Amino acid sequence: NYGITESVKTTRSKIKIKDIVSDVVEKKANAIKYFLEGEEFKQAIVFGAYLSGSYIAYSLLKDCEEVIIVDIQPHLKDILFNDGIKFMDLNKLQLELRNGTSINPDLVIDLTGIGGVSPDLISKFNPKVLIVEDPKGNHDKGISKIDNTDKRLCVGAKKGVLKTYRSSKFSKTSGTMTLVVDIIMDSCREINELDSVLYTIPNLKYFEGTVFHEKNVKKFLTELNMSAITVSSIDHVEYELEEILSKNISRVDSFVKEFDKL
Amino acid sequence: NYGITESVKTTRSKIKIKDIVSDVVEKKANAIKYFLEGEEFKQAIVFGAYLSGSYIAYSLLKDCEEVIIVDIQPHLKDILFNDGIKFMDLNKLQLELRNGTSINPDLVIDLTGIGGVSPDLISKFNPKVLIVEDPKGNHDKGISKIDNTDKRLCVGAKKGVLKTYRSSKFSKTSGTMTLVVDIIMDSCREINELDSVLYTIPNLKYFEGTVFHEKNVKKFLTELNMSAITVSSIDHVEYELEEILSKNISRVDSFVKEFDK
Amino acid sequence: MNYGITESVKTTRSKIKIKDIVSDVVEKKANAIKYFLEGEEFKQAIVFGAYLSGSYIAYSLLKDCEEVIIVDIQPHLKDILFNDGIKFMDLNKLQLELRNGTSINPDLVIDLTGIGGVSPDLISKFNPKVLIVEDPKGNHDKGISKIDNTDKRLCVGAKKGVLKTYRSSKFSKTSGTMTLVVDIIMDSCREINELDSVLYTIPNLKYFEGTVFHEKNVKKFLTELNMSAITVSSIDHVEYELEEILSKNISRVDSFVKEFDKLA
Amino acid sequence: MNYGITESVKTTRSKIKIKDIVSDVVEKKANAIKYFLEGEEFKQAIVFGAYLSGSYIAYSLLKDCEEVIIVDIQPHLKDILFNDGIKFMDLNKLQLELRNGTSINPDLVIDLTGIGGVSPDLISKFNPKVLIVEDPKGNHDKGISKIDNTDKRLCVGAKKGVLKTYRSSKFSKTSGTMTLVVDIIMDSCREINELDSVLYTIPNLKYFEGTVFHEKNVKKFLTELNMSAITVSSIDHVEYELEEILSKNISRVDSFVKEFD
Ligand SMILES: Nc1ncnc2c1ncn2[C@@H]1O[C@H](CSCC[C@H](N)C(=O)O)[C@@H](O)[C@H]1O
Ligand SMILES: Nc1ncnc2c1ncn2[C@@H]1O[C@H](CSCC[C@H](N)C(=O)O)[C@@H](O)[C@H]1O
Ligand SMILES: Nc1ncnc2c1ncn2[C@@H]1O[C@H](CSCC[C@H](N)C(=O)O)[C@@H](O)[C@H]1O
Ligand SMILES: Nc1ncnc2c1ncn2[C@@H]1O[C@H](CSCC[C@H](N)C(=O)O)[C@@H](O)[C@H]1O
Ligand SMILES: Cc1c(O)cc(O)nc1CC(=O)O
Ligand SMILES: Cc1c(O)cc(O)nc1CC(=O)O
Ligand SMILES: O=C(O)C/C=N/C(=O)/C=C/O
Ligand SMILES: [Li+]
Ligand SMILES: [Li+]
Repeated sequence: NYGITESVKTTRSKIKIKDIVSDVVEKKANAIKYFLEGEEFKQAIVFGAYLSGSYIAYSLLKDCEEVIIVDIQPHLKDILFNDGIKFMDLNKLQLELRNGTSINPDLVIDLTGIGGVSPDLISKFNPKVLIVEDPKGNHDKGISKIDNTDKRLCVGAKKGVLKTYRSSKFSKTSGTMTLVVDIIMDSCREINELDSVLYTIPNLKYFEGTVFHEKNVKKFLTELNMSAITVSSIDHVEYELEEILSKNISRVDSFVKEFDKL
Repeated sequence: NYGITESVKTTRSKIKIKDIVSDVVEKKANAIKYFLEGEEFKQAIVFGAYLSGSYIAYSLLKDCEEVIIVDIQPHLKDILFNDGIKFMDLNKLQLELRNGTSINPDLVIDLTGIGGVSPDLISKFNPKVLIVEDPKGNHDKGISKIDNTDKRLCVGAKKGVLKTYRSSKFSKTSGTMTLVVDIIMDSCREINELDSVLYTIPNLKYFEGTVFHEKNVKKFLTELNMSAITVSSIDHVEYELEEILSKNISRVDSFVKEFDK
Repeated sequence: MNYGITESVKTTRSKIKIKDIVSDVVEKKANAIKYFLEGEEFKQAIVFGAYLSGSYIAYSLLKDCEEVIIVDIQPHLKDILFNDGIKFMDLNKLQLELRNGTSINPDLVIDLTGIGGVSPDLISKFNPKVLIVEDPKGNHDKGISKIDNTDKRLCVGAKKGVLKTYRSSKFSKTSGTMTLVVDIIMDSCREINELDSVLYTIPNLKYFEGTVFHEKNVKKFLTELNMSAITVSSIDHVEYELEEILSKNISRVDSFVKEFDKLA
Repeated sequence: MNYGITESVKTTRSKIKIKDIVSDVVEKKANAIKYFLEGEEFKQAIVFGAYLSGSYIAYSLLKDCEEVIIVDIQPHLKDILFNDGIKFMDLNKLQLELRNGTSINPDLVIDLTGIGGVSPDLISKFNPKVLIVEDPKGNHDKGISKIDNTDKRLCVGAKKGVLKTYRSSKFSKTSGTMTLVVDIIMDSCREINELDSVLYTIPNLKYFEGTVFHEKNVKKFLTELNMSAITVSSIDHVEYELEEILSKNISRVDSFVKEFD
């Protein structure tokens, strides 16, 4: 707990990266839960296992008789933590749609965001409820150009767009990873201004690469166990360290906006 | 070079953490070089091997017949990269001073900063030149309270204080590590505002722990070989990434202020 | 460009004036509406909300709209119109002309009033070809989101659009012209202050809104806008970077009308 | 508070006025000098630089100094003295009295003129017990460092001190009262804007310095300082947080005299 000498303290935050991830994904799951108003479903299909998809699918098990996660990456089966959730890779779903009858969801949720599922694939369903996650955060022309959320809202008797922002703060996307990074970065900025702090370390890395380039979910989850922030200071900063992090986590606001249509 | 899909790019900065470290330590070494005005010395003693001390000691070999690094941590002998530099731990030095004649430096440089060498030990020398690195950066009451740089300027015919700041930007200390962290953090914030960037990763960790808690200099040097920043974006940002990092490195200004009398 | 307290320090006032930033923002909003309207011609356009972009937006409609009427709840805002080609009606005069007469039947309705503005009830009294409602929400804020009712105002019109205005890469709480101008200037000041040799950086800001709505003096308000956005104290020349930073922040404003789909 | 454009939006003017922030800052500088002087009494104090902290600092010296004189190169700055117990001299009148008369022989000299101010040559004409020079440098800026000559002004006096003023954890380019007031208000505005329900946040700023030095109108300047520092447009009440944020940023100002050995 000392640094280079006993004159300096090293403090690692109690809040871990996985704790921030958990808070964000829980907010998204609760936003969906609120939108669905306790409606029960026979078959839910959720596109996009990483990063919030896993927990969102878990949260649907109560009111959905069957919950299926679909991901173009077969190795993301490893990111599911409950066995009640069925996993299908995109080729398996598309095959089952073409030469089968078992796929006819009354709830469809697209969490894939930028460069994700095609409106054509969504158009193959006729659910009671369709939710599309809007990957756009605050304004960025380049991201707006590549977004096609509105084109994906092409089926369903009830339609919603899942939005996630940080109150009073700028983030480029609504993605769980983006929000976690931005929470940590903003927290570091304020922590560094605490009296006696020498420097403030965000324990960040390109976690996305661990999942999608190394294709190592186990390692990714281990990486999330790290303290979010490590601080070097002369005086104790334990309590303010957690207070600043928790405050920035609390700014995340997730909600489904109903999209009107007949 | 793609991310989750081919619609998103992943870009790793060409500038590595060690490159930023190198730039900062070079500025400190050059600040000392300028202050010394080409004066030649028989024996230089540098306190504090980590983080700039190693290169600073190297830079003194030209004009100093003997250059000795002293560190309270014996394992920091591993952070010296030239064989021309002699290493002594604090115990070995303090003993050679009491019952020896081999230690009589005409150049003394204290790079230890916060919680470092005592003024009592500095007072045991009588060099031509004394340089003390001021660990204080911009204003912080807690850091000012523990600093005793001025009390260490107690010997030497010529006295100087090595200061390092970032032009127009706030940093809590002049330490190489602090400056590298702050360069990367400020660069990340500006990079994130580039059009089409989704998020911006500073490839940071508690490197100091690797050196002083794990006592693994080799691992530490390996950790520095990492790209400073990794970006997720829709469009190419390769050149802007380097421009922003380079600009923030260039804000570092290191200089020795002469302490009169 | 002059000296400060002594000739060792320079005082630089920006060439860009507050009114120039206002102009650029209101022009972007007007052009967003223009693009949405796709050259359609209209017999009668009614624009709710004269301040701050309404005056110019209404003027920009004159080309394709035979008659353009600005409606504002504040009668003194008649003073904020550019010329006589736009008709001004206070809210009371409109609501009376709606009840007694046939002269009010717009085929284009634009609501620019934003927070606490026109009621969905009043909008529902029209049956235009096109309805545009300005969304006052900027980036995320719970308190502003809670008081906004933009979606409830989109209750008439064969074609419906929502006018949105944000700053690329930067946070603003609303899309209001005033908010955006303030934030442009504030973000510019923070970057200008970091220029080498700057001592301090003054945003030439005040509560301009009060001049319009509390003092009720539009002429004074327009005079207040005819002032350099920023004044800088520095050792060295900063005139060029000063304008470049302001111009860059102005260019981040992005205004567009998002079509609100309604098949029925 | 009052309503804004409609009764759905509120307008809040801060209770803290610009003049209150000025007062707090100049008081901190005066107390820094007070602490440095350790209750020593003086026969004649000369303070160079009436604007902006000089007026109050001179007032604060009346207690322990039999005579207090403010010297300014601008004769109209006699108007910024609020106490008649303080004597005013323009620079010409002083230099003439130094060359011919004998009435000028201060035992306390304080130079508050900072950038482009009094010359070391003029300071060298005195032989006080105590010399204090205000260091105008704030945090690091190369252009400002290059024009500063504070150290060259510390050329007389049995006891020498440098008056420094910084903001804890925050960046300011100078120690000037005006710079600090501006930066306090600007940093407060940034944080206030992030309060829930705030639409926009107005710093009630203008180029006050011009009112004093270009319009040469101290009366108007003092009236200009009698405005709320910040005006906020918001949906919900923010009055409590508005004052707390301003007060917090004021409290970051730290002024102290460093003894020059
Ligand atoms: N066409 C497609 N069909 C199914 N899954 C897809 C897809 N394209 C991408 N995906 C998956 O969807 C995810 C995209 S990343 C989604 C991140 C999410 N918005 C969050 O906040 O966490 C990845 O798991 C990716 O493998
Ligand atoms: N009393 C002492 N004698 C010698 N070395 C000491 C010491 N106290 C601390 N040290 C060493 O001095 C260094 C302190 S860290 C110095 C950081 C430096 N300012 C920079 O910018 O890189 C460490 O290597 C530590 O082990
Ligand atoms: N019910 C109503 N009818 C007509 N005008 C109204 C109104 N309520 C408010 N207004 C007017 O609408 C304007 C609100 S301020 C609108 C700001 C605008 N969004 C911009 O970006 O500039 C004011 O001129 C106000 O007087
Ligand atoms: N050579 C000189 N002799 C006397 N006064 C001078 C001078 N040069 C400048 N001045 C005066 O000194 C002041 C410089 S401004 C000083 C600001 C001060 N540091 C603060 O914190 O408020 C002005 O009043 C100016 O008129
Ligand atoms: C939001 C998002 C996305 O929809 C697609 C992608 O490749 N990356 C991100 C960023 C993130 O995951 O945070
Ligand atoms: C500090 C200072 C100064 O010494 C000289 C000058 O012209 N301007 C300033 C800035 C200020 O007054 O804040
Ligand atoms: O005008 C602004 O920028 C802020 C908003 N003020 C309001 O009262 C209503 C806006 O729609
Ligand atoms: Li020598
Ligand atoms: Li952008």
